Amino acid sequence: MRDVVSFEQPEFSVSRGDQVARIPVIRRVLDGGKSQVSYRTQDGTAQGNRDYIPVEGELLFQPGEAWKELQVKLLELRQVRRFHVQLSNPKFGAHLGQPHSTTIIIRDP
Repeated sequence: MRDVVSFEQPEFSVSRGDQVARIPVIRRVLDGGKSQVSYRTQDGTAQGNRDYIPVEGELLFQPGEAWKELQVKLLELRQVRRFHVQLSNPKFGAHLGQPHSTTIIIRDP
């Protein structure tokens, strides 16, 4: 498979006070053209509009682009809560690699 798009890791840890989670998405084995995938957040024990600001959209990789950083806003309130981000719907010849979903762990300062 070419143009393989994945999260870099199955888990990321962030502090609740950071204001944003910075989530890396990579594209590997470039064939030379554009790629697109969809992404979306999904609640776990962390909930949209309480713990973080939910977001969904498309990641359009132009030719040569090997990575993106998603920025999901975090909200302030030994607490630990989790939300998820999923990739779906590859287009323009793209494929999903592993891991295609990830978990963002929000911890206290």
